[PDB]
Formats: sequence, structure tokens, C-alpha cells
Amino acid sequence: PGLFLTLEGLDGSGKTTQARRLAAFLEAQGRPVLLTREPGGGLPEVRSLLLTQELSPEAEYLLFSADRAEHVRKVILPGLAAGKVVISDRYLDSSLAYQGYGRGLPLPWLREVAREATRGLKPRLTFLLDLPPEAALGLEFFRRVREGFLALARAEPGRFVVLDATLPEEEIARAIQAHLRPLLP
Amino acid sequence: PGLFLTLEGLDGSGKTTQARRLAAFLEAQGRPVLLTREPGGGLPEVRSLLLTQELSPEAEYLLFSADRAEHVRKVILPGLAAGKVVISDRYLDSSLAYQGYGRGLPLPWLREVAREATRGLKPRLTFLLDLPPEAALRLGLEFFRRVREGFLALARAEPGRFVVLDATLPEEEIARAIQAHLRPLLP
Ligand SMILES: [Mg+2]
Ligand SMILES: [Mg+2]
Ligand SMILES: [Mg+2]
Ligand SMILES: [Mg+2]
Ligand SMILES: [Mg+2]
Ligand SMILES: [Mg+2]
Ligand SMILES: [Mg+2]
Repeated sequence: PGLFLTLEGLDGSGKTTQARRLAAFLEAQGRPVLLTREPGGGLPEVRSLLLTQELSPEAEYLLFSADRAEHVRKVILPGLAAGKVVISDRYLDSSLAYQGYGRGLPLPWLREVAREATRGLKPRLTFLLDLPPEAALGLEFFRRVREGFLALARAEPGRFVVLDATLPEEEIARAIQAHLRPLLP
Repeated sequence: PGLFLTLEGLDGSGKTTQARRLAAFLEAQGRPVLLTREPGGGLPEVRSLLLTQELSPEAEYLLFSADRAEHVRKVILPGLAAGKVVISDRYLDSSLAYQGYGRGLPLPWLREVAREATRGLKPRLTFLLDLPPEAALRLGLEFFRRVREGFLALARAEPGRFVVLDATLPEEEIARAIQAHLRPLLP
């Protein structure tokens, strides 16, 4: 059956660190794990394309989406099918927060693109590492992005678990572990 | 006072040739013209990436869409705003033909994706260079037949936008026919 988990937040929020520690904890539990990330998990070359100077928000989202489509199809769905716990460091919510809340793109369009792109795959849980924006385009943009993530979590409070990114790393990892314990047996 | 025109059809249907001839004709009429193409008119690296890579149809489409988004914003709309006749060898109809009719992607989704990607920009006229895949001068034949039939299906639903030409005809006969259809829109 597998289990799909994501870690989200601004760059420098510790989401990469936590993804990694989660992968290792679950592994010690004897659970097969597949650790992945966006962007690049589908099309590693998308990382080049994404840095294009003055890229329109629409084009940026579409590149993220192309990578995501490939990632879901070639990496994530097959990992779940094999019974793995698949953990992604960034997924759809990142796009929604950066390209939607940050760059202003309409959420409904983002979600319609995403519906075929992802084959409707949602994570069972998403751990949001909430980081003050000054610790991450400029400050106004990162404020919109930070708040955007918080908006998405309010909106799907069953799937999101919001954690304070300024806590010590080992306390964050323990909180992730406690939200996860019920879903393992 | 811009005018957006596209050329569509299979690879080898004479698009480049006719684009070039139509640009010349407009130049002769004293009309500023800009000649462009997809893929790669937005993000050149999507074109080269996709020459050598084996993706899901959805990923392929979305990469073409990203290129198209940049193309429309950075090249097409700016040329139109300057009053140029902008001619693209390939546009959204190519993705619908190849990825929708060819690879089987849902057509409404493709259109909804394209709606923001293009800012709603549609060609005023699109010249479809129709020919059987076996006749093209530049999956197997079945895929290409689906694609060819896709273009013809798009055309028959949109007779106010498409002009269909038999692409097996001599190059100059095709050009004359394109010019006749175009004249009413000029100047
Ligand atoms: Mg997406
Ligand atoms: Mg996520
Ligand atoms: Mg929607
Ligand atoms: Mg067209
Ligand atoms: Mg498109
Ligand atoms: Mg047909
Ligand atoms: Mg159709």
C-alpha cells in the first residue's frame, strides 16, 4: 500500500534536514523508505530551466509541474506500489505557496494543472516547517510565501502538521515522529 | 495593429517553407513581420531537452506549455504590440494534435492548462498543411495518422480560424492559396 509523506516550507526551514532524519528513523523501524525531492525528482534538468532569468510565473509553475508529473509517475507511484514509505522534500504545496501566494497565480488554475500532473496523489501527511520569512525576490515575497503555506495548512488541517522551524532540530524530529507513530502499525 | 498567424501540420508538411514565403509576401506589402516557431521560441532548452529525452505525455505537454508561456509573453505579445504580423510555425494546435489526439491526453485539461499559459492568445488564422504521414517531405505510422486526423478534427470544428491546404501540392500553389485567404485581413 505504501505511505506518502511530504515536508514543506521555505528554503532554510530545515525541511530537508527533517526529511532526511525521518527517512532514517523509519528505516530503523524496518520500514522500506524512498527519499526524494522537488524540483528534480522527475526531470533533473528542470533545475536548469527554473533558473532562467525573468521567467514568467506561469512558465515557472509549468516547469515545476512537468517535473512533478514525471516524479509522480516514475518515482513516487512506483515506490508506493512496492510498499515503501515515500518521503518528498517539497511537493505540490510548495508550488501553491511560491507560485500562487508568492507570485500571484490563480490557485484554481494551479490545481487543475496539478490534477492530471499528479493523478490526484496527495500525501497522507505534510509536515510544514514554519520559518520566519527574514530567515529564508525580496522580503515581501517571502512573507507572502510563508503566510501562504500557513493558509494551505489551515485549509487542510487533517493533512498538515505545522511545526515551529525555530525549535531545535531534535525537538522537531520528535514531533514529526509522534504524529507519525499512529500511521505505522 | 498586430496580426497573429500560425502554420500547423505534421513535421514535413512544408510549414517552414510556407512560413518563409508568407513572411516574404508580407515584407513585399510593406508590413512588419516576425517569424517564430515552437518548440523553443520561449525556452530554447526545452527544445533541446526533448530532442533526447523519454518523458510521460503529461510531462512533455507541461514542458511544451512552459516554453509556450515564455514564447507568448516574451516574443509573440511584444511583436504584436509593436504592430507586427507574428507568424509561428506551430502553436497550441500542435500540442492538442500530438499530445491529445496522438498520445491520448484529455483535451479539456490540455485546453485549461493552455488558457493561462497563452493568456488566451489565439491565432486569427491558422493554415493547416494537411497531408498523409507517408507524404511528409521531412510511435509508427498509426500515431502519426492520429495526429494528422487530430489536426483535421480541430480544423473542422473551427472553420472561422483554420484554412486547410493540401500540403502535397506544389509549393507556389500553396503560397498563392495562403495569400488569397490572407488578403481580406490586409491592411
Ligand atoms: Mg503541479
Ligand atoms: Mg507537500
Ligand atoms: Mg481547480
Ligand atoms: Mg496554431
Ligand atoms: Mg499549452
Ligand atoms: Mg479527422
Ligand atoms: Mg478537439
